[PDB]
Amino acid sequence: MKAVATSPSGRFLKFDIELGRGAFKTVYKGLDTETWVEVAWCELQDTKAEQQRFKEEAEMLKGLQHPNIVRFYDSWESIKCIVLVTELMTSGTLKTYLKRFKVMKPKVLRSWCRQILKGLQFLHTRTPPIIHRDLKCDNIFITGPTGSVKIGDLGLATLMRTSFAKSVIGTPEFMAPEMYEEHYDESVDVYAFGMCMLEMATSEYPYSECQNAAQIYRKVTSGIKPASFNKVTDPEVKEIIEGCIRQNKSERLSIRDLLNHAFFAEDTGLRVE
Ligand SMILES: Nc1ncnc2c1ncn2[C@@H]1O[C@H](COP(=O)(O)OP(=O)(O)NP(=O)(O)O)[C@@H](O)[C@H]1O
Ligand SMILES: [Mg+2]
Ligand SMILES: [Mg+2]
Repeated sequence: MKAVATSPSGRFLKFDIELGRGAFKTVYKGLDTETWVEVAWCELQDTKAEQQRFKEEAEMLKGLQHPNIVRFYDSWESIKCIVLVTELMTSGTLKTYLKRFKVMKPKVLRSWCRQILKGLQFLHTRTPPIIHRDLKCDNIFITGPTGSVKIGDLGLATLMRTSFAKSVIGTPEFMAPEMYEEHYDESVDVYAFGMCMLEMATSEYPYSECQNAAQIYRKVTSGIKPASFNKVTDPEVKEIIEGCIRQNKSERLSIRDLLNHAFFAEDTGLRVE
């Protein structure tokens, strides 16, 4: 198996083995010549100010270390495309887990949600803060051993140097209504986490009844909840989801409110008043 590309630092190789393909990202099999452990050689679809901004953001993502965040090895612009090297995750995501077991056990849902919340609190407390802008169950990877989860797919993330981000990107099912207004903050990762928790409690894509991305845009910007919202059996999970997907960003719960919620700590014994 001869390698077909090499990272600029000379550390990572690319193999012509496609593992997955999405709307803008193709996952190849890569190798870390320092350790000979395989990595993920991901290739994404690509002014000078944005190019210089890109070099600084990659250097900060390159320095992140947190047990609930996939390691960001390197990234650069190639020849028309953006290469992104991260950990080759091989235990499946929370989407493949939901697509397999259909029902997620309540204790499993809370344990993984708390780790996701700790992963989001890490990005939001960086200097400058980092918005994921693409949180969903397929960007949350199960890690061995002990089955801890890490947030990955930082290809759409931004460092918050100003007060607000503007670019309208992400996955429509998980995008906050103010994202289409080109003026939003880190509250969109809470909104997407509300849809992640909705996906884990219903085991389907939110707004699956919509025909395309425009219908999702029309419903969300009108303050209409997805049809799977009223299918949530656990009232505690339903109220938390409602507290995250609120149409007004200023009314939504915060990460600290979620991390301190009495729901994510009920696995200490019986449910008592
Ligand atoms: N780091 C990774 N390690 C292993 N498999 C991965 C990794 N990242 C993505 N994949 C797989 O590759 C598939 C395609 O990647 P994906 O991230 O869906 O592309 P994308 O749609 O362009 N970006 P996204 O917005 O997250 O869907 C996913 O469904 C995963 O199964
Ligand atoms: Mg995808
Ligand atoms: Mg992904």
